[PDB]
Amino acid sequence: MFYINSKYKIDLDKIMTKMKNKSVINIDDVDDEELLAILYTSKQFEKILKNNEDSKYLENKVFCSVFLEPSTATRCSFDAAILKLGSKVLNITDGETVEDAFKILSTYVDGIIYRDPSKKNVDIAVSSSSKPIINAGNGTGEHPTQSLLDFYTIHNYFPFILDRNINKKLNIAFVGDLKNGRTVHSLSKLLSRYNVSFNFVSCKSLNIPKDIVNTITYNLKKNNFYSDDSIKYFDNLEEGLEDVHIIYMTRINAFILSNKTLENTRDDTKILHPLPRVNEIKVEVDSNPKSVYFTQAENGLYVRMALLYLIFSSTWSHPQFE
Amino acid sequence: INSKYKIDLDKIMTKMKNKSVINIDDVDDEELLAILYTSKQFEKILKNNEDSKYLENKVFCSVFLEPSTATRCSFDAAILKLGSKVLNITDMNSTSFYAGETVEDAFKILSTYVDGIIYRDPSKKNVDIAVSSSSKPIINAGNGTGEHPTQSLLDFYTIHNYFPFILDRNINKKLNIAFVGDLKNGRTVHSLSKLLSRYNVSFNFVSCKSLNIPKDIVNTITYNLKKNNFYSDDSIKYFDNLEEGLEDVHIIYMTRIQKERFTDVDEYNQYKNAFILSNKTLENTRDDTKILHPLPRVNEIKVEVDSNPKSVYFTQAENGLYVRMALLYLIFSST
Amino acid sequence: DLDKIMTKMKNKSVINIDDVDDEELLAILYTSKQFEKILKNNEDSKYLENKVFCSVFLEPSTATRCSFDAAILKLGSKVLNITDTVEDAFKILSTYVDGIIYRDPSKKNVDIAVSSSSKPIINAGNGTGEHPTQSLLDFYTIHNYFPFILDRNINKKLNIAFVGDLKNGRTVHSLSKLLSRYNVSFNFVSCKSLNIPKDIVNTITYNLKKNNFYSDDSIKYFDNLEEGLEDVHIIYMTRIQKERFTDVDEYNQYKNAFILSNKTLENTRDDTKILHPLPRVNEIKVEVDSNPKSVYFTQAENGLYVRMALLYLIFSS
Repeated sequence: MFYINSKYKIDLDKIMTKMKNKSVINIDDVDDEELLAILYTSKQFEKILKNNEDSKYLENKVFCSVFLEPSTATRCSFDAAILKLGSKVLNITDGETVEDAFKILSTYVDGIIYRDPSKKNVDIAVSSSSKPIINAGNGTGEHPTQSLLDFYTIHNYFPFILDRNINKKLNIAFVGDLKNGRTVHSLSKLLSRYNVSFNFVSCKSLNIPKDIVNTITYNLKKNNFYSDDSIKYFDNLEEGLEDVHIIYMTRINAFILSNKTLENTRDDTKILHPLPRVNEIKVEVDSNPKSVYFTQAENGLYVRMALLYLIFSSTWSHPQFE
Repeated sequence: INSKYKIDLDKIMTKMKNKSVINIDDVDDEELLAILYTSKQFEKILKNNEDSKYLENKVFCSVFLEPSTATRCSFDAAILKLGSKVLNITDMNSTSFYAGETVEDAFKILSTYVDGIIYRDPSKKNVDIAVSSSSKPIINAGNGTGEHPTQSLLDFYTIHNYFPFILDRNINKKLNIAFVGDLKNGRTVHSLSKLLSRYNVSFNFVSCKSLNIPKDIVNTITYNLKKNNFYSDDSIKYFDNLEEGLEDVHIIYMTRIQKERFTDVDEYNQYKNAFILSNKTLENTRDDTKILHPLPRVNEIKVEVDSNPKSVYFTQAENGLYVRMALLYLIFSST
Repeated sequence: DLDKIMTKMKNKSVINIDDVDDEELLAILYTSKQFEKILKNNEDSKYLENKVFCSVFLEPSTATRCSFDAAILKLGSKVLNITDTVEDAFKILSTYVDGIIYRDPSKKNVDIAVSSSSKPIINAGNGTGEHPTQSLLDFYTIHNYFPFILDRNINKKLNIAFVGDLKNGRTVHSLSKLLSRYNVSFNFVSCKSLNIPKDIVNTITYNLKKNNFYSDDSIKYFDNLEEGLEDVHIIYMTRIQKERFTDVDEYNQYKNAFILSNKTLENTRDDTKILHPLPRVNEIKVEVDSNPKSVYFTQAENGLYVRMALLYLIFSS
């Protein structure tokens, strides 16, 4: 019965007026209050589904899911969140200019989920749609709903990320393709709002982009959590995994995670991966209790249900007992 | 009542139950008024955020054997907003989906699982085959270069919103329309022409030589104008260009020039830049003229014309939701 | 007793016809008929509301995929659809949904899915030739016209002819297995090197022995329909599968042999019923659709009733 709303002021009626028909393109489109609301509402959706209670808290809405690259987990997670909420979805998986398409699609539906391998088209579609857009994609750019469900996963094991206490600091290692990884970019930016330290593990051409480091550095400094130990760079997993609460692995033989290479990590460390994987994580880590990547994917349902509930409701009633 | 015209909705719904809508001539005058009446009611409902769920727990199969945004997404949305359910086919080859099995077999089977089928196929002929073996009603969402009757109905709803007198068949109140672009392959032009020719309407047909309206559509138009005493030698005029063609028309109907039907890009290129609509080329048009385009569009209409209060093509697209909800409700309700 | 059988069936995967025992078959056929009754009289059919399924189809099987989707929707549930490592794929996919309908031409991928899925899978066709819901609707179609296959009455024997490509005909193998559970005798009609496999005859002989229904008349082999079709309650025809012959010449001197006509039906029983799992390549001439012995489209119809029946039994509560 004690959720984060017994811990922080979460006026869920005010915040939902502010989120009514909000578009979510980038993780900076979600503020402190909006993040609190999503995390609280994600927890309610988790409790409702896990007790097999009625989840149809958004009946009679119609979304269009546009996915112009293969997805699976993310596409099927959104489709599933929509159906569980009692709403319907029509689907595209591939002349017409982007703006015409979103002008027409937005006359037929209440909201659009959009994935495009192009980084720019989502801005175009946001300016021609008469309806709110959720970024599911936008190649190499951002993945805001990934960030939120990663955060929710992290908050579940490490409640103190929310406390903003100078003395309770979360250390996270990102590993793999940091350059192209829109999951790293989104989550970096989000974490850097909190008392967090970052180890970036990769090989030279895949290093974290300069301007992500500038955003992390900016945001850390804004809350007085910036020091010369905030952002360390690493060649290998030996150095890179030491004293991290979180290991976050990414797609792309130089950074393969094994039960051997987890021996010298913290006891309380938790392994994330947005998925899919190839060789980055060996089977045998699935059976290590520090593997939580499958709970993470699961959380994607509660968090995308929450977001959809917060953006498009009170137009049933509420998983806001508020 | 449309203001002056009673529809007995009871009678006409009985007459529409399980009707297939393949060609615009499958729909008569009384049925058209029923469709226009019901369309305005679903419009009023969706615009006042009222309950639209008046055809619940029906199951449609939408079968699209060629690309579509507007048409396939309006139908899906009409189905969902009405409270029914839809399974989708989007194999972008007619020959994938059949793969060896005859059309009559494929529809005899598919028809046993669902209450109605929405059918689009680049082939003209297959829809007739589907219709003769389907055990459930079929709505044609487009049969190649043939026809596109739900485009007709939503066009005419649009035109009637702005020029209510097409319905009067008054000798003194004539609608003039310009059709511009691919008239030979415009399944959209073929359906709306035929339909419009039942009323007091004159036709400007603007195109290049090898895209001119088919001969046999000029026969249907002629016969239908004569039938009602609205035919003269000025009814149907053919035009090189937009100067001559757009003179004194209430409706400018632009079509997409089909790239996807042209063995030579320079054959396509010379013709896709032939009929481009700008605000300049709208300066010498009637104040009350309205622009329609079934969309999508490429070069045909310059972005500047969106901001013109003569442009209604976005309203036309929207109207298709209300008309497809209307057609589905009238054909598929029960008891 | 419905509720004993259900509890045993709740959260059951169905991959192989052998996964369904006699009492499960009884429940499936009793429920399929319940749904047929309901849909035929336009009564409310929404007896499995608010459940979410994923359909993964990794080959063209458009009827089957469409039947399952229609079953899910008519029941009052919702479905999301996938169209073209596997154990990762299914761990994830199965947290999002209540159930999966999987079809894969791979032998190897369906066993893997079942072991990584936290949710029941229903096989909709695979690489091992198993297609249990085809077998169950085939069996329901027979039971419509010959209620007695269930009775295991020594006095009431069903007789079935299987015809065409019995070698590659995976639906035949599956349905044989299921039919040999009962008092049934088998005419296998083909040319030699497209004969019913050795080791299917063997599972049939085993089952008929198990239930005291085997004799020297249990299994006959035939050259031609004249003889093949003599005193049989059921004619099950099959696609001669071009598909499975490298070189189209070997296929052509094998595709023309067994064509069902009204002429070749004159000298069958009055009650005989003609099934085909379809598509068909007019090895059944169109004239036979109008013969009241053709039931292949009612067979396709029954798939709705059987796939609804199954989903209901595996996923209620």
